[PDB]
Amino acid sequence: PQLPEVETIRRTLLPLIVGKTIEDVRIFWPNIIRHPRDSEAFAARMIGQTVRGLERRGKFLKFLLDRDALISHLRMEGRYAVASALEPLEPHTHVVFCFTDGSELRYRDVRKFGTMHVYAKEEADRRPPLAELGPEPLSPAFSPAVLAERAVKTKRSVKALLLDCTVVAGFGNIYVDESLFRAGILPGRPAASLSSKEIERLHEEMVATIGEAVMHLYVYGRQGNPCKRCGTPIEKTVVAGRGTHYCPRCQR
DNA sequence: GGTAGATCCTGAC
DNA sequence: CAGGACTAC
Ligand SMILES: [Zn+2]
Repeated sequence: PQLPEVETIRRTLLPLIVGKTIEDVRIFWPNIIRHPRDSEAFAARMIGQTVRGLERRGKFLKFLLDRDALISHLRMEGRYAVASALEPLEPHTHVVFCFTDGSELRYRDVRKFGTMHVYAKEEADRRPPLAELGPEPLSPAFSPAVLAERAVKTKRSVKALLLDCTVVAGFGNIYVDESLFRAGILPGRPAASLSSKEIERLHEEMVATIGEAVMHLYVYGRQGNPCKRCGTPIEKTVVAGRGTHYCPRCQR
């Protein structure tokens, strides 16, 4: 799920778990647990704590408990569900939080790429994976000025820049490609080659694209098909190790 | 210190 | 072989 989807998850999941107390934590793929490194310590510390809140930073979910915070990233295909402990688990369920009311918060992930970190709440923001996270794309903290500053000081492509979580929080591949198309900028352009006008336009489109989503595609996954603006076949290449889609006429 | 590379997994082609 | 986010040149 991307940022907009994660925000939806945060909004919808909260009322389903708030006020519930953890009685057990069951882990079927320990590698998901990143801190404490020992999955048994992870499980033990959470028992007895009540869920008090749920926040989002970038694509990370932050579960607020009594003492600790649980920081969770779903990556490509991670999913949470709340269901009865009496029913069989769905396939690919790797972590389950059991509540005293007989309900469960279940984490599924066919790819097993998701991660979980638990720290005392006051530490969470100064530890991985939240430390160094850039500003929210929809916040004043993410401005053309901030974007321009990062762009001038790097030799990387503009796409590589936008994918950098330290530059802006949780801007996914799909939104990078879409934003770059809407701003009329080639993904392979050196970040430092962008004019002040192009930086301004890009920031504008980044906010509009992600902002619309939290509330059709031009290029992403449309390779070989006609551009919706000019009819030129959309092309796909690799930039910054990622599938990269663009229109060679609309983008320069 | 900045930046590329290795890292994980597995359904899919 | 793509996908998001610690090690070593
Ligand atoms: Zn076009």
